[PDB]
Amino acid sequence: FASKAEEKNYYERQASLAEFLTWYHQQYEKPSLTVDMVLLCYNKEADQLKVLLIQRKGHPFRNSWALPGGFVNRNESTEDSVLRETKEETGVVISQENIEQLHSFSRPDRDPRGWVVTVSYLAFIGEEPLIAGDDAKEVHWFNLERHGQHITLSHEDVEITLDLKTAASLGKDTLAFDHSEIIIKAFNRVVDKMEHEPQVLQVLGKDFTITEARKVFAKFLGVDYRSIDHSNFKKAMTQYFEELGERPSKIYQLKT
Amino acid sequence: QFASKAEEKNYYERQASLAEFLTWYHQQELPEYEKPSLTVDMVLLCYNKEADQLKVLLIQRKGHPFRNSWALPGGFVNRNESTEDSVLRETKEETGVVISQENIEQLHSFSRPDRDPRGWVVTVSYLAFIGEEPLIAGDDAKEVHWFNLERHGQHITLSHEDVEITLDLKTAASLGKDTLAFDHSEIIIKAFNRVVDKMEHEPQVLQVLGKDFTITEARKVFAKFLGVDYRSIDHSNFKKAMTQYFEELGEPSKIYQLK
Repeated sequence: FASKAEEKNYYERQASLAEFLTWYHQQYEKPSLTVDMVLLCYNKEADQLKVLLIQRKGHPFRNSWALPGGFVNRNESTEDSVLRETKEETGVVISQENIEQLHSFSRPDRDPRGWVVTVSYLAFIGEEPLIAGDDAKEVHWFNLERHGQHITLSHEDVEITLDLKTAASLGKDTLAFDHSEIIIKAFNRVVDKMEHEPQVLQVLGKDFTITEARKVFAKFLGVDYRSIDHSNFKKAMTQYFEELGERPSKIYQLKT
Repeated sequence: QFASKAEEKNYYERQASLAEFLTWYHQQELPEYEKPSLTVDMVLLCYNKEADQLKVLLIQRKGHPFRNSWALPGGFVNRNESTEDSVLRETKEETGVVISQENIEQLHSFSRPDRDPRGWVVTVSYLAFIGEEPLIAGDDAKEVHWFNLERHGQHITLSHEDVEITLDLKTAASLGKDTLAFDHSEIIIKAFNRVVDKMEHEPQVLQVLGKDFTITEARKVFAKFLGVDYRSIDHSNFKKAMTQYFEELGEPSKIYQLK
């Protein structure tokens, strides 16, 4: 060959596949590839919808809260990495039945250290898992609630407020990277899906009563659960449930 | 000054401003690890009214991997570009079609570790509903065509001339003469099922109808995705269930746009 491409043209257009791949491997820039997870649980005893956050110790975004997540390994899909990273983080075994790919975040400077693309996922964890204390990391299941077009993620005196329409983060307590966009994407995804695909009810664990399911919907709607008519709820939603069994209240499971 | 490597790095992470963090950070010898190539692929759907034909744009690849196979248009994202920017640039370079950001939606990212014979390659796919534009091949496309797309039960067929690609809507199994490059059969099935899943409560797909439409046209689009005769979708029940997403004006039947 007389130069660079060339060369490029012969291997792509005339050579055999094997011959192409050999030349290809012997030699565009590449991003770091990660996953981030909006892990949702429900605490039946507090009647609280919760989402996991970890404070960064830790420039960039020192003292901002971040979603859990991590690097995708070469031999796994991002779905595989979510199952692995969630187990590492929380100790809970989920399957892909428990996750939903949300959106890929790729603003070239989203991480100012270098080129990092993330594939974000919602995952429904069941009951709130315990965290054994560790001063090396600030990690809590934050209460999640909604008022009108805003959501609040709180833990003690930490209060994070997000606009569901703009993704704007409104208080002194902040989220890292583009995690506020990820979190509202996840919230709005559940809101727009749940009436006709209530996967979100897996936050109730292995079974649920209709009233429990109504409480979950109320949290995402930003209303008092007493204001959701129980009967019209039951009627609309029961085509998605399978009766398990049970003074004793009737229990259900999602069908699939 | 420092002392140890450990002391230096947490002074910059934990004490320094962001500013100095970031000035210090970019001058460091960063440990190396494997990274994927990042690509984008685009599912362009239109609808011909006279023909009652859903169509999907495919290109015939001129270079390896999958030389001469039909494929979605797509390509490598550059470091200084979001995937959104990149898919719009690749679609234009490869097909001649100009779409705006507001008119694409991200569909799904495919990351199966062996989906590309080049090695670790991850794709962010996109979906858009557009007119049946004139097409011009870019250099890497031997041909570019609007393929006829038809649903038959749980299968869809993409056809152009003697090319025939038939996909199973539940397994992405490929039953036809021709086989899509890469994992593009999975991507087309994902796009097709996403529209079926969304159109009843978010009818963005009616964009293929071009800014105004009757209830009969909307029914005909819905039936092409459902794989039924439009006449089996009651006009009066459809008018009532869907109007909430509609506008427009009149008229000796009514014209609507999406709102």
